[PDB]
Amino acid sequence: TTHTVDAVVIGAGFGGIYAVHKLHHELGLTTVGFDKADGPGGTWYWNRYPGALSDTESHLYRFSFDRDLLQESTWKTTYITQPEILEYLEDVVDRFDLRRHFKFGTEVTSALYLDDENLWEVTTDHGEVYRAKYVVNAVGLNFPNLPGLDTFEGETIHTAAWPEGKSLAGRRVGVIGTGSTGQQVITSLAPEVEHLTVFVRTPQYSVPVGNRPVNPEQIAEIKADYDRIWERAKNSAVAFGFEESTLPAMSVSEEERNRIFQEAWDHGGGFRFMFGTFGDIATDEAANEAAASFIRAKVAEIIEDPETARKLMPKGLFAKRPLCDSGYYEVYNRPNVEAVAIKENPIREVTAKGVVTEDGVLHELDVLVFATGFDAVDGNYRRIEIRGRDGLHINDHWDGQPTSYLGVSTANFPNWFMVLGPNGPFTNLPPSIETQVEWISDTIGYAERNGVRAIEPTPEAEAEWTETCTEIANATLFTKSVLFYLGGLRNYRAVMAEVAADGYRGFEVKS
Ligand SMILES: Cc1cc2nc3c(=O)[nH]c(=O)nc-3n(C[C@H](O)[C@H](O)[C@H](O)COP(=O)(O)OP(=O)(O)OC[C@H]3O[C@@H](n4cnc5c(N)ncnc54)[C@H](O)[C@@H]3O)c2cc1C
Ligand SMILES: NC(=O)c1ccc[n+]([C@@H]2O[C@H](COP(=O)([O-])OP(=O)(O)OC[C@H]3O[C@@H](n4cnc5c(N)ncnc54)[C@H](OP(=O)(O)O)[C@@H]3O)[C@@H](O)[C@H]2O)c1
Repeated sequence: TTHTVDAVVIGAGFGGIYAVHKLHHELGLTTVGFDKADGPGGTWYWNRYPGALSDTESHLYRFSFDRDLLQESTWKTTYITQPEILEYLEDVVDRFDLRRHFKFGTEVTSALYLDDENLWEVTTDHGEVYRAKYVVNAVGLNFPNLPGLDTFEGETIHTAAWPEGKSLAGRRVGVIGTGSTGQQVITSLAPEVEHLTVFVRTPQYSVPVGNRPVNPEQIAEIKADYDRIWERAKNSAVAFGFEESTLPAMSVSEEERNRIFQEAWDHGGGFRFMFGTFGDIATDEAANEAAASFIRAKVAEIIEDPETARKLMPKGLFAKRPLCDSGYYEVYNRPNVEAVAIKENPIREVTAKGVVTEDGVLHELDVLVFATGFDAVDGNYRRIEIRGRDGLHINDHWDGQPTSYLGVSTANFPNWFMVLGPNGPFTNLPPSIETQVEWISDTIGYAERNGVRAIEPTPEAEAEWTETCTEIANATLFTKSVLFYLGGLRNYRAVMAEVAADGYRGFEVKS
């Protein structure tokens, strides 16, 4: 059974929800949405592990496009939890009636271009087939081979498939992984579990998030100033709601530096620490080191036991998405929390009763939690039968690193777009999702008005875009993995407006 539509939107997180709203309400296109999830919410649908929390502040982790909605939504704390965000995204879907454009619990399994007809032939896992003029892919994004893993008699849980309402209260838990998800899950588990063992491979740099109850209504004061808030964020590099400093770290005294660091520490927020204090933490070695040493002193001060402190001490460049936490380091002071540094004491095997390390101790567990991420990020592209012009498979097109033109498109796949594809901005992401979806929507409307049959980037333009992302990246310390565009949102937005205004420079446009 075969349906013919104007647009397919794959995914129902922030990106897919807005794409469907744009393509249907603005453009008047027959548009169908899909998601494996049973509901909208995307990453916030799947991720229900304890202590799930935004690193963007509450008032800015949301859409900006609707003024009334912005005046309507509420929240409890300065930062927003998974249940609050998910119910927000459910409210967005209800607000604009997008529910009836979505097929939930429905996986897209093939998207094939039809060269002679100029259409995409897209099929689900219930064998329905959609013939579409445009595809918008807002698809978003790992089990450590551990010997004897399935010998384990307790529960094994990955962070990304946390069984609904499962509590670990009163259990013996092991946590493997100390990324953003690891730290949250660890801070949240420490108070409730009978015992907790963390297996840390790379300890990370992390600052206080400063997640505070919000004042009766000084939600009101932000709501009264929302147009300015969003205009500023749109006109900044990372759109996290503070002035991004230009002040070189090493051009003030030791005591001013410490003072400025301390005030960011106490206010909290990860990007604020990296980009709100000074302007060169990411591009100058001594500045980076200075921010690095500050955090390490914090760690040395907070963790009382010298040996525990040592295992948790972050080292090297403070040059990965700045982490922020709700008392992560302090957790290691509790008598039922234990850290194992697996670089120096590797995991030997898992057995019925728990994890055995190379020192030959059995860490008896009831539950093993993997906060170990997913294998790949481009996997929602690589796992689908996606074929563009001349039957060229996406995996063969991206025979190396995945590429894009402008973060939203790629050679050989006409009328096929990406929300947060490779080589795109690195930012508080909803305002970048909006930028991309707005532009993709503008583009699709343009094609409709102008009897365009196919639009796709040139290999030159795409390759020039990669060179552009690689130049900007090489100026930063984040080099020394995937290539973001690191010019910031303002720059990115100008790049996008310019391309559209200059009549889609870099794109081949068949009519
Ligand atoms: C715990 C956590 C906290 C985060 N907090 C922040 C934050 O504070 N600030 C920030 O800027 N970013 C944050 N992020 C990143 C987050 O990914 C983005 O902010 C944004 O929510 C992603 O939206 P999305 O629409 O691009 O992708 P997603 O939300 O991942 O949605 C993609 C959808 O694609 C679906 N899908 C994939 N393939 C198929 C297919 N073949 N068929 C059907 N459906 C498919 C998936 O099921 C998923 O529902 C966080 C991420 C995590 C994991
Ligand atoms: N969308 C994008 O463009 C983009 C770009 C970059 C990153 N991301 C990531 O998406 C992630 C969400 O997932 P997450 O935080 O749960 O995972 P994560 O950031 O990949 O971190 C996984 C943690 O588990 C550890 N780990 C991984 N494999 C291990 C193993 N085999 N044995 C022991 N430890 C292991 C890692 O340690 P090590 O540090 O030693 O490996 C790390 O501490 C974000 O954290 C974000 O960084 C997205």
